[PDB]
Amino acid sequence: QYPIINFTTAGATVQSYTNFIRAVRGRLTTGADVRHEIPVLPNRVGLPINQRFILVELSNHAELSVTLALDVTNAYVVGYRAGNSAYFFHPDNQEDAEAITHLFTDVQNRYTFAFGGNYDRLEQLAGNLRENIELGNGPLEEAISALYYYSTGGTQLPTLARSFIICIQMISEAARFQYIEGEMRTRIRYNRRSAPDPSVITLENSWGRLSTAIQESNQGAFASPIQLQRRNGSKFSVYDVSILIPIIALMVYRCAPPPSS
Repeated sequence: QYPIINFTTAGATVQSYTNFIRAVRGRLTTGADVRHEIPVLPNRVGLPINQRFILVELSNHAELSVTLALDVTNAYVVGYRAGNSAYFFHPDNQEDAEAITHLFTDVQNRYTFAFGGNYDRLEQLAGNLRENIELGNGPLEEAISALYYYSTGGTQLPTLARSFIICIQMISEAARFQYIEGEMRTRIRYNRRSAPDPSVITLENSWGRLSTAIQESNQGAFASPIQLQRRNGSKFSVYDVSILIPIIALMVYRCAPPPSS
């Protein structure tokens, strides 16, 4: 019932990845909510359960498949299915816990991890920060295998955490930020794996704040500037939504849009 988008690392190209991210964005947003040319994800408040999730079915050259479940309100990876087993991150609240009972309902083995799925927690378990975890088609290929073999004992917890970190950035972050999608396209074009630079990391860390600053802005003007980083780690100040239009593709819902004038 929930929409499924397919992607494979097997012979992936810039174009096939671009098609995939475009499809994900299309299933995440309805087109109802666009502010300063930037689409907003659906409001969690009053969102019917039959509209809450999308599924991303990842296949690889190894002929293995996993299905990630993404929450449409924030593009968050809430869990995954591999064959006979499904695994969910520890829910933040009771309504999220109920929500995930609507996912992978025919799976034989349902597990909820005792840990949450935020970067802080995942990096701790991985024993590596995002800045030291390589991204690209190769890492994603390997991540799909690692997720697939977890239930049978083939995948250690740090490798599982690492693999989540890869999937989240190459799917959810790429969906959120055209800039991050661009960085992943480059890695695919040249088949060259590399850890995310500070421009990628700071955008990921700032998604919530950027969403709020845009939505609370006075005609696009931020009350408080937001500091990002360039690829070389130097500071970049954001004062206005205008500079972000080519960078951010989707925002989390943070407030109601003010009336026009």
